[PDB]
Order: sequence, then structure tokens, then C-alpha cells
Amino acid sequence: MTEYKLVVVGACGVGKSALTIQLIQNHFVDEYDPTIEDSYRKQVVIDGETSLLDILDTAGQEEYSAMRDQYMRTGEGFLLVFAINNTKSFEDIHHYREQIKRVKDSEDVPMVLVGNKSDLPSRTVDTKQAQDLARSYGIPFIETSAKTRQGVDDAFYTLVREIRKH
Ligand SMILES: *CCC(=O)N1CC(NC(=O)Cn2cc(C(=O)N3CCc4c(cccc4OC)C3)c3cc(Br)ccc32)C1
Ligand SMILES: Nc1nc2c(ncn2[C@@H]2O[C@H](COP(=O)(O)OP(=O)(O)O)[C@@H](O)[C@H]2O)c(=O)[nH]1
Ligand SMILES: [Mg+2]
Repeated sequence: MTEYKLVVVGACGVGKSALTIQLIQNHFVDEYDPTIEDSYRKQVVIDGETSLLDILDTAGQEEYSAMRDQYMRTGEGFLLVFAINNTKSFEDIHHYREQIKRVKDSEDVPMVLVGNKSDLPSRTVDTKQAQDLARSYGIPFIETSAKTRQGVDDAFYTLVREIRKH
């Protein structure tokens, strides 16, 4: 029926792959490969509409440097992923959003802010900070854990709804 091109971005080690592998394969992996950059596919039904998801898991490992802008330009929605124990990954978020906007040539682009690794005890970024950042952009914030699967389906499903709103 419908095809949705999703892109998962965020700093190294936040859990972009872990989140993607959980959605499509329903398991958490003991050793991930940080170099792999590939598109993955998930079929879902949202609002009585079959949806095929073409999920691009970015890792900074493009064949050619020109593919960065092709990823953005061809992507319909973007998952802005940071880790709740990594302050630097949270601060990177505003850099990712501006570049997406810039190369897309648009102010309204479907995005969801995702705070991953909620299961961890040591946290440096609070929900309020992330919610205030998400509100300032006018997008939802969903807290996730790829380890427990908490909020993982809600993250991607909410992004598909945001794309339908565009
Ligand atoms: C563990 C490996 C992994 O998953 N990694 C390494 C990280 N590399 C990237 O995310 C590369 N990348 C950067 C952008 C991007 O548009 N910006 C990066 C941060 C930044 C920007 C502007 C000004 C200053 C900045 O940093 C201070 C914008 C990317 C976009 C896309 Br669609 C893919 C990769 C990518 C992830
Ligand atoms: N505790 C916990 N660890 C995670 C979670 N997601 C990813 N990780 C770990 O963080 C590391 C990086 O995950 P990965 O998906 O490779 O990050 P990526 O580089 O953004 O794709 C791995 O060692 C994972 O085990 C999570 O939700 N909870
Ligand atoms: Mg990865």
C-alpha cells in the first residue's frame, strides 16, 4: 500500500542500531557492529493503512560523501536519537535538526526526539530538558529502551503519524 522512508540519526553509541534491530527482529543484541549502515524493512498497520517502512540506520559510513544529503533529501521522517546517560549526544541533537532542515529546504519536517537507554541508572539528561527541546521544535518526545523494548514501537509509530500530518 504505502511506503515510508525513515532515517535514524544521532551520535555514535546512542543505540540507533539497537533500536532498529528491536523493532524489526524483536531482540536485543549482545555485540553490535558500529560500522554497518543499511536500510531495513518493517510492515505495519496504522489507522487502517498498511505501511511498509524503509528504515535507514545511519552510522557515518557512506559509500560516497554525497550520499549524506541524499539520505536527508529522500527521507520523509527523521528519528533524532540521543542517550540519557550521554550529555554530548543530547547536545548534538540541535546540529542534526538544522542540517536536516537546511538540506531539505523546509521548516516543517517530520521528526521525533528519542531519548534512549531509559533502563540505565546513571542519567545525565532529564526528561524535562528533552521535553523542553522537543516543544521548542514542535515535535514529540518519546523515551525508549532498546534493551527492554519500552517505548520502541511508540517511537517509530509516532514518526509515521507525524509524516502523515505533513
Ligand atoms: C558508532 C558509529 C555511529 O553510529 N556514528 C558516528 C556518528 N557520525 C554521524 O552521525 C555523521 N553524520 C553527521 C550528520 C550531520 O548532519 N551533522 C553532524 C553533527 C553536526 C552537524 C552540524 C554542525 C555541527 C555538528 O557537530 C558538532 C550536523 C549526519 C547526517 C546523516 Br542523514 C547521517 C550521518 C551524519 C554516528
Ligand atoms: N542499557 C542499554 N544499552 C543500550 C541500549 N541501546 C543500545 N545500547 C548499547 O549501546 C551500545 C551502542 O549501541 P548501537 O545500537 O551500536 O549504537 P549506534 O552506534 O547508535 O547504532 C551497544 O553496546 C549497546 O549494547 C539501551 O536501550 N539500553
Ligand atoms: Mg550502529
